[PDB]
Amino acid sequence: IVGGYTCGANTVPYQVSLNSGYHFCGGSLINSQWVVSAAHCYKSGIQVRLGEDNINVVEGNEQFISASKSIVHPSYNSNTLNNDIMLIKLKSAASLNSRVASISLPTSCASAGTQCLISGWGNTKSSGTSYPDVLKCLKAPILSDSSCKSAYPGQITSNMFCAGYLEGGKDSCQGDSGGPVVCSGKLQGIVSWGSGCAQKNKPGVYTKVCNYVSWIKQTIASN
Ligand SMILES: [Ca+2]
Repeated sequence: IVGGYTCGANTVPYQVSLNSGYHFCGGSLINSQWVVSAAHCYKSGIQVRLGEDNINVVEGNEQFISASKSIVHPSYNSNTLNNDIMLIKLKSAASLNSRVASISLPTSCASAGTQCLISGWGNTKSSGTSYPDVLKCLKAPILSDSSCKSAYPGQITSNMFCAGYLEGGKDSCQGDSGGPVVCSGKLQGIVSWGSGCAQKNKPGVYTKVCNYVSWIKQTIASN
């Protein structure tokens, strides 16, 4: 997260860290045994880390649970990043409390102008690299479908929306991938891709979760 703020320990209780020896992606807890992330975060040997603030220090509210199964969306296209979503089932159910909680799935798609909260442990600098150890937050609006398509000609599908600032300065970045975009208490997006970070006229692009509610629900009900 570039140009964000320090969230505060456990103020984003649905945020998860995916770990394969090191943090490599974010995700969101949607019930006691399932995590949603980006399909481009796929790999084998994932451990899901819940209740994290400082990802380098054991602070007392963590739960570490291995993944038992990962399901990449059936139509994921790694070249275009269309359908950039994936579900991960946990080996055992998480213990839900005030600091580890699920986030509701949306019943309707959010409109442009809606203010959202984006969070992650990604790079905080638009040139160079500095990776934070504690969770960073960003308030950003959803941008109009027309300004999004004008920023990225030929690359935006109906499964994507843009959020952020056309002036630049504030954005998600490398290592925020797979993390949540939450608007009015509902999971509306997944950190997917961008052109660099926080560059002028290049806002971040996010997977449009409201398009996938039926697939998520049916997948969970049968796995
Ligand atoms: Ca920790």
